[PDB]
Amino acid sequence: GSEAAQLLEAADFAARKHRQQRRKDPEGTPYINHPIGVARILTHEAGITDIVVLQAALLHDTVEDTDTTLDEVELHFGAQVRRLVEEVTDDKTLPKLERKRLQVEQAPHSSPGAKLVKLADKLYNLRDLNRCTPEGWSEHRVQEYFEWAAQVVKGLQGTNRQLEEALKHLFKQRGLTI
Amino acid sequence: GSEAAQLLEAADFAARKHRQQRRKDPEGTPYINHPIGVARILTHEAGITDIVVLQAALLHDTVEDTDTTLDEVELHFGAQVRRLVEEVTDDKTLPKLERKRLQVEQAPHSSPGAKLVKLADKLYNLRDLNRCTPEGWSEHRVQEYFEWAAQVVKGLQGTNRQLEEALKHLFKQRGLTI
Ligand SMILES: [Mn+2]
Ligand SMILES: [Mn+2]
Repeated sequence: GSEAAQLLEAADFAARKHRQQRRKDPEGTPYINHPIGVARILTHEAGITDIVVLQAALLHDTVEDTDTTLDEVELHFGAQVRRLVEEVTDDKTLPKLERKRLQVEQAPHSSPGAKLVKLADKLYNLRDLNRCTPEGWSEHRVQEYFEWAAQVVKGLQGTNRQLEEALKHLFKQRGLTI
Repeated sequence: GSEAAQLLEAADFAARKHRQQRRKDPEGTPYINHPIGVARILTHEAGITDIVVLQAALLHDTVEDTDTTLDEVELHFGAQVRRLVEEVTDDKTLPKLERKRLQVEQAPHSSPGAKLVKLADKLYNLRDLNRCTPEGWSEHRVQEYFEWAAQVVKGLQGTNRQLEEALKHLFKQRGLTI
């Protein structure tokens, strides 16, 4: 009913599903901080106000890494949100390398909404990598992540000038172009 | 900027400040889940849409338990929010028993916004206690909390029918009236 209630519903849902999950930083930061930050990037830097998109950002990793079904997502947020979540859900049954290939291949075919979420997700992760190296990650692994990230972003271009410029800038710092 | 951006700003701010904090439940759930749950109570059950009140709910424990100053809160959310946060910040320099006494005495003198946050905070904590006994907590300590909570809520009455009825019901189950 309310825009405020809608956002809190998604945040709460995500917080509960990710309650046992943590990031790979030395402090093992609560995972929920990530979805929240991704959504925030969209409102503050991308100027996104579409509630459907913001909810998908908050829930973008729920079906992927937690005990959540597509039906459950549609039940609480509608088919529009569920569909976006589908587009941003990696297939965890595939080898890591294969998943990376899929993201690159699927990038251009994503809906505008999914492209926004994918862009914000990448921006949050690159900034986080620049801020702190994940536990057990070599510098080569970080650079590798950026290289792969570039492959994906190139397919998401023409969606949001603010996010793309920010991403392009961070990529340039590591010798990567668009 | 926008209602969406405003909620996410508070959510993000609180998530970062509470990143190292955890609830007292067995699994040690990320503390951020509590403020998110309190604000959600306000939108979903109390029907609150006032962005200022919802932000205060999300930040209700920031100055109290984290490295956050009143000025920092005002800087990011304005004086209105900082004021509400002030009203809901317990003095951690006081012995626990004194803090409990303070909340009881202060209840009736709180502003409408502050009474809403206090009511939602209590409802979340009572439900949580009914759902799971905190680690190292005896059943008598659980009951003690309810008795104390009843004293505080009695002074917050006449603010929101939905929250007050819910609280009244939970209190009655444990032999406590209003
Ligand atoms: Mn993500
Ligand atoms: Mn609280």
